[PDB]
Amino acid sequence: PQITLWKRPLVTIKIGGQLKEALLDTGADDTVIEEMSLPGRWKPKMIGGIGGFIKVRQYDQIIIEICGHKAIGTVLVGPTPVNIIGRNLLTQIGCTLNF
Amino acid sequence: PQITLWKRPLVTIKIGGQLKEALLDTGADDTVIEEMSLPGRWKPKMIGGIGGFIKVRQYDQIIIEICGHKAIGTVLVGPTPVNIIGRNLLTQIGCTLNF
Ligand SMILES: CC(C)[C@H]1Cc2cc(F)ccc2S(=O)(=O)N(C[C@@H](O)[C@H](Cc2ccccc2)NC(=O)NC(C)(C)C)C1
Ligand SMILES: [Cl-]
Ligand SMILES: [Cl-]
Ligand SMILES: [Cl-]
Repeated sequence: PQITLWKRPLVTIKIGGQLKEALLDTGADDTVIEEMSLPGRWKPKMIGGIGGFIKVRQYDQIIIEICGHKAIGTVLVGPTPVNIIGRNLLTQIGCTLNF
Repeated sequence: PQITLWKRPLVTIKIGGQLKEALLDTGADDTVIEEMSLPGRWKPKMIGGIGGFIKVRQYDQIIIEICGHKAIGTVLVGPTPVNIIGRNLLTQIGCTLNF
């Protein structure tokens, strides 16, 4: 698909047996999701955005589905104001910027 | 161009006759640049991101070139960690997400 940028590029994702709305964010290095349970081991991490840093839990090797496209990667879980799909997963679905 | 996301989508921009590096950011509604001098009057604005908010100065109708593509629009100036080209200008240069 081709997604325009007149409004926020929000998509439905499937993660940890849940459906969530998330933002396709080329400015995010990492994928960051609001509080939820994920299986497996995790370690703490600090990530910095515009307003400073937040503490998140880092889960590795998590399968996500974005627009029928399956991918696997690290997912950070914490107090993000919006669920964000970052470059670590955008690359896996073959997402590019075009102009 | 077609830009992949294996690395940050950093491009050269020109604003006020000066070259700067900035991130093409589909997750940013607005364009935010680090402290610099711009002409005219400014209006107040708050930008909320991960970690909280920053207060910025809103300048309207500013000439800005992005990777050689000319745009004229709103530029926010403030204590952002990185120069960000948001959707307001990505639409002016005809940028889309594709997969
Ligand atoms: C709608 C919200 C999502 C957006 C809110 C937002 C809205 C705007 F109008 C302008 C900027 C921003 S932002 O910069 O706060 N940001 C865009 C993101 O792409 C940032 C850009 C960035 C990169 C590096 C340092 C500072 C900012 N990345 C970002 O937040 N990355 C992590 C991994 C922390 C999620 C989130
Ligand atoms: Cl990853
Ligand atoms: Cl590729
Ligand atoms: Cl604008």
